[PDB]
Amino acid sequence: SISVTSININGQPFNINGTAPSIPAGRTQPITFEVTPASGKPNFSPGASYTATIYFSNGQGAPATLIYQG
Amino acid sequence: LSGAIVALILVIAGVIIAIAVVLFAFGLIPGISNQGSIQVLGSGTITNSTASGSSRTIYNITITVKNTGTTSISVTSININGQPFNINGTAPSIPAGRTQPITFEVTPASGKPNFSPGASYTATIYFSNGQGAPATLIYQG
Amino acid sequence: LSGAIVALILVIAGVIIAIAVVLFAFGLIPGISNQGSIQVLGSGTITNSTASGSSRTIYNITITVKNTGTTSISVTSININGQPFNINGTAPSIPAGRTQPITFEVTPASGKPNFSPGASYTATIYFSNGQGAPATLIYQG
Amino acid sequence: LSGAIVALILVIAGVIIAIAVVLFAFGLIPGISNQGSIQVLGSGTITNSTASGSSRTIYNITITVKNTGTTSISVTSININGQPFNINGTAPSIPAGRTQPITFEVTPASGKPNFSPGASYTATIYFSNGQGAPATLIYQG
Amino acid sequence: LSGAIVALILVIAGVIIAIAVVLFAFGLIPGISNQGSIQVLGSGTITNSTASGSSRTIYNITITVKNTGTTSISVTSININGQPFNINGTAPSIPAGRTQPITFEVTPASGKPNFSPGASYTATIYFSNGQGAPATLIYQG
Amino acid sequence: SISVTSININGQPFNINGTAPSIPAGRTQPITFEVTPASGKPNFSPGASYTATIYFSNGQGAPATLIYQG
Amino acid sequence: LSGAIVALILVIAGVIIAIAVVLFAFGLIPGISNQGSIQVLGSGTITNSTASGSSRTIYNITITVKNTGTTSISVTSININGQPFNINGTAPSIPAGRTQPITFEVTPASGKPNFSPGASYTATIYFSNGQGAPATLIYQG
Ligand SMILES: *[C@@H]1O[C@H](CO)[C@@H](O[C@@H]2O[C@H](CO[C@H]3O[C@H](CO)[C@@H](O)[C@H](O)[C@@H]3O)[C@@H](O)[C@H](O)[C@H]2NC(C)=O)[C@H](O)[C@H]1NC(C)=O
Ligand SMILES: *[C@@H]1O[C@H](CO)[C@@H](O[C@@H]2O[C@H](CO[C@H]3O[C@H](CO)[C@@H](O)[C@H](O)[C@@H]3O)[C@@H](O)[C@H](O)[C@H]2NC(C)=O)[C@H](O)[C@H]1NC(C)=O
Ligand SMILES: *[C@@H]1O[C@H](CO)[C@@H](O[C@@H]2O[C@H](CO[C@H]3O[C@H](CO)[C@@H](O)[C@H](O)[C@@H]3O)[C@@H](O)[C@H](O)[C@H]2NC(C)=O)[C@H](O)[C@H]1NC(C)=O
Ligand SMILES: *[C@@H]1O[C@H](CO)[C@@H](O[C@@H]2O[C@H](CO[C@H]3O[C@H](CO)[C@@H](O)[C@H](O)[C@@H]3O)[C@@H](O)[C@H](O)[C@H]2NC(C)=O)[C@H](O)[C@H]1NC(C)=O
Ligand SMILES: *[C@@H]1O[C@H](CO)[C@@H](O[C@@H]2O[C@H](CO[C@H]3O[C@H](CO)[C@@H](O)[C@H](O)[C@@H]3O)[C@@H](O)[C@H](O)[C@H]2NC(C)=O)[C@H](O)[C@H]1NC(C)=O
Ligand SMILES: *[C@@H]1O[C@H](CO)[C@@H](O[C@@H]2O[C@H](CO[C@H]3O[C@H](CO)[C@@H](O)[C@H](O)[C@@H]3O)[C@@H](O)[C@H](O)[C@H]2NC(C)=O)[C@H](O)[C@H]1NC(C)=O
Ligand SMILES: *[C@@H]1O[C@H](CO)[C@@H](O[C@@H]2O[C@H](CO[C@H]3O[C@H](CO)[C@@H](O)[C@H](O)[C@@H]3O)[C@@H](O)[C@H](O)[C@H]2NC(C)=O)[C@H](O)[C@H]1NC(C)=O
Ligand SMILES: *[C@@H]1O[C@H](CO)[C@@H](O[C@@H]2O[C@H](CO[C@H]3O[C@H](CO)[C@@H](O)[C@H](O)[C@@H]3O)[C@@H](O)[C@H](O)[C@H]2NC(C)=O)[C@H](O)[C@H]1NC(C)=O
Ligand SMILES: *[C@@H]1O[C@H](CO)[C@@H](O[C@@H]2O[C@H](CO[C@H]3O[C@H](CO)[C@@H](O)[C@H](O)[C@@H]3O)[C@@H](O)[C@H](O)[C@H]2NC(C)=O)[C@H](O)[C@H]1NC(C)=O
Ligand SMILES: *[C@@H]1O[C@H](CO)[C@@H](O[C@@H]2O[C@H](CO[C@H]3O[C@H](CO)[C@@H](O)[C@H](O)[C@@H]3O)[C@@H](O)[C@H](O)[C@H]2NC(C)=O)[C@H](O)[C@H]1NC(C)=O
Ligand SMILES: *[C@@H]1O[C@H](CO)[C@@H](O[C@@H]2O[C@H](CO[C@H]3O[C@H](CO)[C@@H](O)[C@H](O)[C@@H]3O)[C@@H](O)[C@H](O)[C@H]2NC(C)=O)[C@H](O)[C@H]1NC(C)=O
Ligand SMILES: *[C@@H]1O[C@H](CO)[C@@H](O[C@@H]2O[C@H](CO[C@H]3O[C@H](CO)[C@@H](O)[C@H](O)[C@@H]3O)[C@@H](O)[C@H](O)[C@H]2NC(C)=O)[C@H](O)[C@H]1NC(C)=O
Ligand SMILES: *[C@@H]1O[C@H](CO)[C@@H](O[C@@H]2O[C@H](CO[C@H]3O[C@H](CO)[C@@H](O)[C@H](O)[C@@H]3O)[C@@H](O)[C@H](O)[C@H]2NC(C)=O)[C@H](O)[C@H]1NC(C)=O
Ligand SMILES: *[C@@H]1O[C@H](CO)[C@@H](O[C@@H]2O[C@H](CO[C@H]3O[C@H](CO)[C@@H](O)[C@H](O)[C@@H]3O)[C@@H](O)[C@H](O)[C@H]2NC(C)=O)[C@H](O)[C@H]1NC(C)=O
Ligand SMILES: *[C@@H]1O[C@H](CO)[C@@H](O[C@@H]2O[C@H](CO[C@H]3O[C@H](CO)[C@@H](O)[C@H](O)[C@@H]3O)[C@@H](O)[C@H](O)[C@H]2NC(C)=O)[C@H](O)[C@H]1NC(C)=O
Ligand SMILES: *[C@@H]1O[C@H](CO)[C@@H](O[C@@H]2O[C@H](CO[C@H]3O[C@H](CO)[C@@H](O)[C@H](O)[C@@H]3O)[C@@H](O)[C@H](O)[C@H]2NC(C)=O)[C@H](O)[C@H]1NC(C)=O
Repeated sequence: SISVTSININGQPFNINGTAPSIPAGRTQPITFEVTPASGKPNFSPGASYTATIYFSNGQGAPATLIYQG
Repeated sequence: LSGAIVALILVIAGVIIAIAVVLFAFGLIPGISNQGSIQVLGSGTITNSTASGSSRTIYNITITVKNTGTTSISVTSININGQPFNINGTAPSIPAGRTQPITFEVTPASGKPNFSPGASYTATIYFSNGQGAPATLIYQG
Repeated sequence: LSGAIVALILVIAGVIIAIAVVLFAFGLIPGISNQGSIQVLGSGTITNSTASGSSRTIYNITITVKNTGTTSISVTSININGQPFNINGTAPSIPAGRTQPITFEVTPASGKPNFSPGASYTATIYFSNGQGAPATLIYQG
Repeated sequence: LSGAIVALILVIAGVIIAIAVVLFAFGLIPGISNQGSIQVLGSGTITNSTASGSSRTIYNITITVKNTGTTSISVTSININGQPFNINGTAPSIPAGRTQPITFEVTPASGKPNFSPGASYTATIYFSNGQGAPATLIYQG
Repeated sequence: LSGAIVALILVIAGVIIAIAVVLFAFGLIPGISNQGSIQVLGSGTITNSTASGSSRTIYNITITVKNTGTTSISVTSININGQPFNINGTAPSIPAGRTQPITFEVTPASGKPNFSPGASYTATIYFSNGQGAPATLIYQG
Repeated sequence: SISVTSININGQPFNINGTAPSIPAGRTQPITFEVTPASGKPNFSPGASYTATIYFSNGQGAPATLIYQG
Repeated sequence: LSGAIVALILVIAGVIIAIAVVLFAFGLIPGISNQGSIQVLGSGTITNSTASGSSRTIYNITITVKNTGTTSISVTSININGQPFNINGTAPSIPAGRTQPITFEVTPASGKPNFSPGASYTATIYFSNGQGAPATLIYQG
């Protein structure tokens, strides 16, 4: 089982609010988690797509695309 | 001994980063769709809207916009006749799935325009989804 | 004497561990390099499945799909017109080497869509491979 | 004895440096995003801005720029028609998340341009995030 | 001594595995790069095949088709006037290098068409290649 | 002289039916051998490309593309 | 004792070889540009050049060619309107940096073509770069 530890979105660092989700071994899931900007504030536009990097307890990170819904 | 142990770490890391980059390339694809959400319907109008003797020329751009996307989208800039214009006050937005006459105030950023009553100007309107749309605007006076 | 016998042990052990890591690198190749994919053929269709004033809107999605791999693979998500959708019920599994029209039901994950009868929407279907395919779906009504 | 003790140190150091390099490769990834922050909207304008009889030709470049990034970004250079230009005074900056008509003074670094009234010049604008953007500029006189 | 012999093994094994991947890349070329296609020549025709008040409407489709590839290829779907149709019975297979009038029967997949005698409909035929061809069909009655 | 010891097609294990084919020293040649799926039931499609990794008596594995004909 | 000295030499040599490989990667770039040294510009002409009812029809291929490379470059082969053709004489060659008319005699490689006065035919001329340039020849004879 491995958990998220940080996310960076559109270049900006974010902190996970509350307990970070843990993903069980061998499993596919939609995870959901809350985040706050670490410093500054973002300028997300409805329907725009942002490159993000999620970092896991492995130290491994994954590039991702997130679409801002509103 | 060291070299083989190092090569093993870098092989496994190579597989992990390569797969993550391939998944990212598949993961981009949904974002591309939204670049086409807006289209501009018919001729719009430009109208001189400033008060008498005011320091700033301010015009009024009315256009029908259609939003085929799943999110609200806003006008971010307009280029008229080759001139960039600044958008005054709050940008207008068009709701998801709707078609509406949209109205906004603009002021010229380069020089001053010399619009002629009943003359037809090609604009390009730019929207918050990162899209440009060609438009025709008729100056009303 | 000692230094030379130890140097020889570490030469021999170096050969052994280096060859073990080289054989491991050859052993990765089958897992990382499976060719072939789910291919999506022609346009699909979206149809309103929602009935009897139900609280959740459900859509049929029908599309022709060709599995060119050697294993059965299933749909896992679809994104349509930028919006994410969940598969309702059990997702369809496409047998190895086979071409089929698949049909599956979907609900919007959040918000709601604004499909127009006869309009064409870009969609991305994601399979159990993590591979996705861009597709065009025409909304039927 | 010595050889085995040395090999042990170099094995453990090998693991540590290899892991640190793998973590660095994952740690680079957020920096790549920022290379796409800017885009240039519509035609800009060039205007001759120098005073009568002055030794230096100085032009005025007005363009709409959109910053989708999370930080302020500034214009660092412009190349017009294939000529490099120097940027005079302070570089302009566009705030995080905003779309603005941006204006700056430039002077030619190679030879002199011979801009023609109403003629259209392809430029490339370069920004402090390390990004180039193609632009069209119309010379106003 | 050990470190250098291990470095040399990993140089040699690196050459071997790199050349193996380069030879694999050359080995992909024939499968990914088959030239030539089904070409659709002139207009086709749609004719009402439905008889005796049958519950399902069936249409003849006749069109001239030229296979410029080296393998026999079959139709798999047609879309006409935006609407999907299923091939009834066994789909026709077009021999390599050959020009033929093919004829096949089709039924609407969902809904029903509104063909007008003498009107021309844009259609897309999809072949076993996954390749499709736009076509014009004239409805005969 | 070096022989095919095992083959994996598109990630799946496969068994050489007959005796193993063997290629003499210094030779370049066509090599042909009969093979069966080791587990399950694959289904190849005409003109589609499948990777095979062929493993030789060196322990060496070579990736190859096979195009299905049948 | 030796293991550390060997590790140091291979660390230092690793830096040298990695930098050398990076420099080699750039050093290819001016080289590969020569792949596009030739431009064929304007319309060319093709003219009957044979005499006295001789057994070979021979033609006049005149084109204007610009060589941007640092070596003299020659016509290796020509294909006219899809058909193979053989240069009768020795190949024409265009010096480095020159723009000039180039003229050469050519014969059909197979069959018997028949050009019509004032009609336009494509030729692709293949140069000693392996580069092919399409050109239009107008027939004169
Ligand atoms: C970040 O994580 C906190 C837990 O790590 C979480 O605390 C919990 O808060 C909920 C209720 O929170 C509501 O009210 C607060 C004001 O008190 C708002 O800031 C917040 O946004 C919510 O509207 C409470 O039921 C629960 O017991 C708390 N848990 C713990 C362990 O303290 C924060 O709420 C969360 N921050 C946000 C903004 O959601
Ligand atoms: C997400 O929701 C937040 C709460 O509604 C909102 O923050 C509030 O924003 C207003 C002013 O910010 C303006 O700019 C943002 C740009 O994203 C607009 O979305 C928003 O409509 C306003 O025009 C501020 O006065 C108020 O104090 C904020 N409240 C909080 C909770 O901080 C965010 O703006 C909104 N979007 C983003 C990208 O975070
Ligand atoms: C920019 O032009 C807009 C288009 O006319 C306008 O907003 C619109 O308002 C009109 C109605 O305007 C009349 O009626 C109001 C009373 O309801 C009076 O205040 C005013 O004097 C008018 O003659 C409406 O029909 C239209 O739909 C609105 N906009 C849209 C969505 O098209 C603005 O007033 C104008 N602004 C300036 C400063 O010129
Ligand atoms: C928008 O309306 C303004 C008045 O509501 C008007 O200002 C007046 O301008 C006139 C003269 O207009 C000419 O000269 C100006 C420069 O002075 C040009 O920009 C303009 O295109 C005309 O060629 C002036 O006599 C008067 O004092 C101004 N004020 C009032 C109360 O009348 C703007 O000129 C007008 N702009 C456009 C484009 O029509
Ligand atoms: C480079 O061009 C700029 C674009 O015009 C300009 O800055 C802009 O200033 C204009 C307003 O200029 C007029 O009004 C001021 C009085 O407010 C007078 O000083 C001047 O004589 C003008 O006719 C403004 O509309 C525009 O938004 C500004 N820039 C932007 C962000 O677009 C500079 O003045 C000019 N510099 C030179 C040396 O040419
Ligand atoms: C989406 O695909 C479903 C199968 O995956 C399909 O279910 C089948 O429904 C048919 C009957 O469907 C008719 O009636 C419904 C209303 O009940 C209409 O919405 C529909 O358009 C048809 O007119 C039934 O015979 C069959 O046994 C069902 N099979 C399964 C596996 O459920 C849905 O009908 C289909 N939805 C639409 C709108 O086509
Ligand atoms: C698919 O069918 C759904 C069931 O009939 C329908 O949802 C119902 O819609 C009405 C009002 O939504 C309106 O807007 C949609 C736009 O798509 C129109 O198609 C529809 O005619 C109405 O004008 C709502 O009152 C009712 O509660 C909904 N019922 C459910 C099951 O949610 C959808 O609207 C329809 N289309 C789409 C795109 O999902
Ligand atoms: C989403 O998938 C569910 C299975 O994963 C499926 O449950 C099955 O439902 C059918 C009958 O469903 C009808 O009635 C319900 C209300 O109870 C409606 O919401 C629904 O739309 C249908 O009209 C039942 O025969 C079957 O046993 C259920 N299977 C299981 C495993 O529970 C849901 O119906 C499906 N949602 C929709 C909207 O189709
Ligand atoms: C920008 O404006 C300057 C004046 O504000 C102008 O300087 C004048 O130039 C004219 C003649 O211009 C021609 O010749 C010059 C070389 O002398 C060329 O660079 C230019 O493109 C024209 O072909 C001269 O008679 C006069 O004395 C100068 N000064 C004034 C006060 O008029 C610049 O030439 C002008 N640059 C451009 C590109 O328009
Ligand atoms: C190599 O090209 C350089 C680029 O032009 C040039 O240095 C530049 O000098 C120009 C200005 O040159 C003009 O003005 C000076 C008077 O100030 C005259 O001496 C001369 O005749 C010119 O027409 C300057 O704009 C530019 O910024 C300088 N260089 C840079 C940093 O771009 C050199 O003169 C030239 N050298 C040779 C031998 O060709
Ligand atoms: C669509 O193509 C069919 C062949 O793929 C063809 O079947 C042949 O039919 C002919 C006789 O057709 C005549 O009679 C039917 C009514 O029975 C009319 O609909 C039709 O227009 C003709 O007047 C028969 O001799 C032949 O053996 C059949 N061959 C096969 C392979 O079935 C259909 O007739 C054709 N439909 C139409 C409307 O032309
Ligand atoms: C769609 O394809 C079927 C074969 O895939 C074909 O079945 C054949 O049918 C013919 C005779 O069909 C006639 O009668 C049926 C009613 O039984 C009508 O629906 C049909 O339109 C024809 O008038 C038969 O000789 C042959 O043996 C069948 N072949 C097989 C393999 O079953 C269907 O007829 C065909 N549908 C239509 C509408 O033509
Ligand atoms: C799978 O491998 C077997 C050995 O590697 C091979 O055995 C050889 O068989 C041939 C003759 O086989 C025929 O008869 C058998 C029944 O006994 C059939 O199953 C088969 O299809 C053939 O028709 C024999 O001459 C030879 O000596 C055998 N070799 C050895 C080493 O014993 C099988 O033939 C092979 N399977 C197939 C289907 O070829
Ligand atoms: C697939 O491989 C089978 C053996 O690996 C082979 O069966 C053996 O067939 C040969 C017949 O000799 C011919 O083999 C093929 C065509 O059959 C040609 O490439 C070749 O030049 C010869 O003409 C037979 O002698 C032998 O006993 C069979 N079995 C063994 C154990 O050797 C199949 O023929 C082959 N099929 C295809 C389509 O390639
Ligand atoms: C086709 O190419 C030949 C070499 O590229 C070229 O040979 C040259 O010939 C000229 C003189 O040729 C005359 O005489 C011959 C008979 O021997 C006739 O066929 C021809 O039409 C001319 O009348 C000679 O000076 C030169 O040295 C030769 N070059 C070489 C490299 O040997 C042929 O002339 C050419 N065909 C034609 C029709 O010109
Ligand atoms: C077609 O090209 C032939 C050679 O490629 C050429 O024959 C050679 O002719 C020249 C004569 O010199 C003249 O060439 C043409 C007109 O004849 C003019 O463009 C050019 O300016 C010269 O006036 C002769 O010296 C030479 O020996 C011939 N052969 C070779 C191998 O060079 C034809 O003249 C030419 N025909 C046409 C109509 O362009």
